[PDB]
Amino acid sequence: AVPIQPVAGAALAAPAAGQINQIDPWIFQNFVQCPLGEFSISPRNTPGEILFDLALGPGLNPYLAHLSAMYTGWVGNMEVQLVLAGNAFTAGKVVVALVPPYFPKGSLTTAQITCFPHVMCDVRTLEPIQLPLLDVRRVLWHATQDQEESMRLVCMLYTPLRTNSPGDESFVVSGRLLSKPAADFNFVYLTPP
Amino acid sequence: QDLVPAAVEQAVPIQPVAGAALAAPAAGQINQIDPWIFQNFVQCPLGEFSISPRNTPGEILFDLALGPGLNPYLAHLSAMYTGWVGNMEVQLVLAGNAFTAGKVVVALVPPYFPKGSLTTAQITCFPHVMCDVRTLEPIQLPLLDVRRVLWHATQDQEESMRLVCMLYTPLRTNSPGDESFVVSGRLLSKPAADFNFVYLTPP
Amino acid sequence: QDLVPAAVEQAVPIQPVAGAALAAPAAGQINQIDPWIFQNFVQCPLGEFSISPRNTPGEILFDLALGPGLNPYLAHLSAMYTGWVGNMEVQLVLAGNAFTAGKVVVALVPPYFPKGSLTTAQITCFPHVMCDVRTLEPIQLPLLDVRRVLWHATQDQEESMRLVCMLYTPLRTNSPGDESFVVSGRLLSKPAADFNFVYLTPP
Amino acid sequence: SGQDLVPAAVEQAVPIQPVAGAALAAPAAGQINQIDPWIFQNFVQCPLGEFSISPRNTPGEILFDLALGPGLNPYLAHLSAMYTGWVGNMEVQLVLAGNAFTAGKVVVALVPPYFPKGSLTTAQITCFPHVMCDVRTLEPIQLPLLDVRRVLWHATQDQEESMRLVCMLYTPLRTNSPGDESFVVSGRLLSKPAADFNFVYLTPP
Repeated sequence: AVPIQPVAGAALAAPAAGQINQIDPWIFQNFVQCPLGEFSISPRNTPGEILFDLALGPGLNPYLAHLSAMYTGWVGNMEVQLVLAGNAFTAGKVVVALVPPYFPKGSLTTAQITCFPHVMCDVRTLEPIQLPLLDVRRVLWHATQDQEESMRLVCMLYTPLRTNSPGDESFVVSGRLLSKPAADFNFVYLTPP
Repeated sequence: QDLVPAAVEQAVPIQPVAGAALAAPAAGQINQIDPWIFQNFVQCPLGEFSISPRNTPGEILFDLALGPGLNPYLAHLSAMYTGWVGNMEVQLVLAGNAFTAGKVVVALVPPYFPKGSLTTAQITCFPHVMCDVRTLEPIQLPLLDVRRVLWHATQDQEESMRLVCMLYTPLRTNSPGDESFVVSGRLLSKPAADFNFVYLTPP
Repeated sequence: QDLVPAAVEQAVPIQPVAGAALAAPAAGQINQIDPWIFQNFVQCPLGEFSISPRNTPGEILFDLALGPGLNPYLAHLSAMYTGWVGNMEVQLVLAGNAFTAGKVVVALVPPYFPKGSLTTAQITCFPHVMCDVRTLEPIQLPLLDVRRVLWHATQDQEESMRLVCMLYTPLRTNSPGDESFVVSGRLLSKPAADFNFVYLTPP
Repeated sequence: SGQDLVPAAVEQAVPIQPVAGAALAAPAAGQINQIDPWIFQNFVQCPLGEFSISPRNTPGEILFDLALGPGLNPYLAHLSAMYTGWVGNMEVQLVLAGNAFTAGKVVVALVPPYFPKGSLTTAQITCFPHVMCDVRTLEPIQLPLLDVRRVLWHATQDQEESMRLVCMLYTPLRTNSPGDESFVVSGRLLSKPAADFNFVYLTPP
């Protein structure tokens, strides 16, 4: 339950696009790993470390990035899930925020990361955490051969890791980020690659 | 038999512009503002200018831009939200004596208009208001939200409805007159009922 | 197609404030006053001021306070009663010629506002009225009874709705002009229909 | 995800009856003022909502003390620059998610106005409506902070006597770990306005 309205996908681009092209239905059935969507927490990290930050688009997917070479545009939401590898004796919390597609850049403290629509997940949670990546925008559709500003997913260390370690290693907790297109991801126009 | 009457004197006609109706299926949120900010004309952050008797007709006295920056209340709220879309309502006061003769014109220049140099002949071809310098009651105008995008980001480089004010006729006084007689002018503004921010962020 | 009109010129909007409706279950009595005191604007005990051509913009010309002390009739009645609660209605006249150019602003400053120093930029952010110095017909304002307590005691140290008047633009005359040309101003006031005293005591 | 913790931080009864918020201050204010409705949705961290509990702390150590007002919210502290007045209750979470080896208990009290500030011994903090909570509770302990008062509203001039919220360390923090390490629990504090929070009068920021 994150406080955001649903945002229209292909329902807004359709009157203006010339085609609206579907994706293989076997692509929505798999979670693939996002580039740079990996991190690790060591008990040496102080709260406030940006563990990752990555933007919405077709570059979050090995298949979508390859298919965007034929098409002119794209609209749609994505669907990301987060896996963490930690046992039952760890302690520490991570906040995942949904940064609007502006609000450019700076140092984000923990007092500020909780002011976005966010999910505050612990570190000893078993099941992968699901959340959406919404396509907030000011234009009707985006262009595949032009990287413009889109909504970003940001990860922050909210409460620091408190665990043990025999003598080695420092027992880092690893974290990975997987994604797949939501129901209303679409391309726009068939062009030659 | 149909009648003469001369008095019309105001009321630029407008066609209503869609506010968050266009933006809703695309913005993540659409945030209302306090309903009493719509009730008061308060002075812009940059709402000061003066007309000296030595200005030639055609010189642009001031030029604002439709945004959340023409209102002290909206400029304080805009720190939290990442966007805005809506209309404004502007009101200008001119403090002139009963011996200063002149007229200014206030026009609504669209976005994407070639940002060149406007003459006195072209200024009167936009939706405008003519107001002399002697008048006592403030005049006011609507500032609509003509735009090609759904909503605006709070980064003032983007083009929007500008508000230009030129000197239509030269400011001459029949008396000998000291040249240190500038005519003061102030700008005030409040959001029309179709204004709202977009997305909650930290300030 | 929707219309331009420029003329609004007055009428600060108000939300009605509860008079003795809040106070009744706590005051021992609630005393009406003569119904004809509501009919006449009469001059305050401290309703005199003047604007000299040598004052800079921002200087506070006068500052009254919502109470039974802005009315000669109420100030005579207040000797018998120990309290009051209600709204007022103020009317200011400015005796200016047709050659003096300037504008004053009249704002309604709430209680518990930090009693510092108000600029010309912050004065226009309270519910206000702009009035030039040449105008002939008197302007009037409502003075509401914003308060944290149920009723007020007739001991003027307590904070209530103040009424500030600043010089928005500097008073300049196009003619050479004698500096002994102060512009006179008077204040008048009468209780709005929601005023009444509280408890009968000896005068 | 081990469940040998104490997730028993369910809604407890605090001996206090509901309190009027903006309903009383409506006919004495001067205008209609409502605040954004998305502010009421998410819990965000207070401007002073971080603390820590070290095992070198003795029972009686005040972890935090804060008065009810707009200073408990980054969104409300920014809006409170334009207004002179506020009424209403607020809701606070308490994120004490210590390790599976710690031990200890804090007690959050609800101190009324006009109580003498300062010492507030540990024998006299259970005399108030209190919540006694462990340091291992997973789910964030929610609890209301109400606007008990004797005026119609509070000015945004912090000198008003408002209801406080004291967090004593009732018992000392200990660790049962097999060797050399005593974990320090880092507590956070989130808050959001209740359904009856409202500001009073518009003034320049």
